[PDB]
Amino acid sequence: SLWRQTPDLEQLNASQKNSIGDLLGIRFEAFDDESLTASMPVDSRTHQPFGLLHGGASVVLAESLGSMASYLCVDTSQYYCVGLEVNANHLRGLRSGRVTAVARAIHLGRTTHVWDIRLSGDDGKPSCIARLTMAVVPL
Amino acid sequence: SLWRQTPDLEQLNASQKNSIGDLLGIRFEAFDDESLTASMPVDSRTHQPFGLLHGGASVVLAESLGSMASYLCVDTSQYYCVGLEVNANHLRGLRSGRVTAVARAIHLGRTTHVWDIRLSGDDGKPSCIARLTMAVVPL
Amino acid sequence: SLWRQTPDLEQLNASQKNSIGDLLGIRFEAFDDESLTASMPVDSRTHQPFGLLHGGASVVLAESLGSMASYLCVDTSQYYCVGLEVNANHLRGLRSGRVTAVARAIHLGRTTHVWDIRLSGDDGKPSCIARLTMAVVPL
Amino acid sequence: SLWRQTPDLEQLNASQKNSIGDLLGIRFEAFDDESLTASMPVDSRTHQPFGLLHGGASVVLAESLGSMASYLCVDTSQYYCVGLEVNANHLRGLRSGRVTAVARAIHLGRTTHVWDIRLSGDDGKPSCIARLTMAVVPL
Repeated sequence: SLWRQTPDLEQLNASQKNSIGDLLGIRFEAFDDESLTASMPVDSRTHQPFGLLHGGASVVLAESLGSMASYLCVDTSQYYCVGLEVNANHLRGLRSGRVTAVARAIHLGRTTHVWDIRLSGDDGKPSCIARLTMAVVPL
Repeated sequence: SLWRQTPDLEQLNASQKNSIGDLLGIRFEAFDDESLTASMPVDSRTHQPFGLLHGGASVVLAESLGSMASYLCVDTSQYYCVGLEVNANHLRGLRSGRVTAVARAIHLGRTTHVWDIRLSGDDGKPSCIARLTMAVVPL
Repeated sequence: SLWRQTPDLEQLNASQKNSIGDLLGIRFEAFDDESLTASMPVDSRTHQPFGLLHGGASVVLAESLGSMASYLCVDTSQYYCVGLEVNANHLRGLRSGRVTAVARAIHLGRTTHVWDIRLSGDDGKPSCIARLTMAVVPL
Repeated sequence: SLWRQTPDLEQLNASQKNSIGDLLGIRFEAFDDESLTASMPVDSRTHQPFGLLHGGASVVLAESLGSMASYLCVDTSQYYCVGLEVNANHLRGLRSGRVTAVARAIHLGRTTHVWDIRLSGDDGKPSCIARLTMAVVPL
């Protein structure tokens, strides 16, 4: 419904080769008509120095997810999307397991996209909430 | 002036072992009475899938830098600091070289710290601006 | 369910006397177990100079609504709540009618609250999305 | 220097007639080659119900100031500017006197502008910091 390109999880994951998403173990997990989901491990790759998930790593996940979502929503033969503004509240710390982000659209305009991204640890309790504004730019 | 613990760059860099900062090559570079500076490479470790610096990686740098700055400003025998809210505008893309962040204090309160963090590529032009709110929490 | 103090719309409205909410015609309209709703006129009181709803006025509505929601959730004999951080995306312009905001909780912690606030004009299309962080402060 | 149209404080003030800025007593006060300054009373017009400056009112001031700054920087025969994203940290409460905002440019791009807006009460201590993203839109 939301998507122009039907998401293919294998393809999404493969596109990350040689980029931070691959390095951090970000995995696109699921999608439906209204959302796209990706997860990331909470370990030494994503920890800050006191053994908690680094808040910036949560934002890497959010922006990876939202950027990919935007990519799937535009005519890629005429446009590309880059992040313009991002913000996040850090709600709960995580030490282990994985953190899962779900992206939903707030607004898909001609020049900007705004995504609502909700993160939670394996216990299912909200860990982070982010909002991401993407600029839509002519090729 | 700002600092409680005088920053020692060697020590800052070493504290990152086995955390994302180490993995991404974040390097604490300089400090003075009013600021703390760190840089990060722009390469396959920090790229998004189209060869640009991932916006989330800019935020990892900003939050690494600001969190460390907060750590240096509190009585660590009674308090620790965790990120509470972060936001950033993405101003210009970067493809190579390093991105350098400079953190300056907006407000150091008893329960929150607010940091102004300015990022730029090797050409010196502003690439990202972030603001980070840290919560100050009793041990 | 969310609430400690059961919302009473008359008191909420009456409490705005001699404050900006009264000046701008903010009206608390509705509530349920999970949300609180207020609306505001789009007119000369809330316009910017070009005849569109001022983006700051959208934020006054959001912050009025979320701050009141926080007040209804804390023990007011021991605590009061103040805005700590606010952010908003301006999605669509509005010229007339009313703008309606709905607040839902993202997280009610011991020291901070985070509210999701969605605004729309009379056509029902999203016009602004805000996120508000409140500090919970001992009297 | 920053400016395309040279700021004229009388016109800026006069232009607010029949809009929220006039209602709240926003006064454009000063400018130089790099900044624009406006102030606002802290009184019943701008209070929240507990007698503190409403955090949204701080944002009205910031967005009025930054939007006017954008208008003075674009070619107004081809473009107009609207708020796209705004965020603020509320640093200190204010009860009386005036709050003064100073706007400085972070980035004036072709399609977006980013403004740094610093607010303080009459004691000169930082009371709020805002960042505003404006969209540049063809007429």
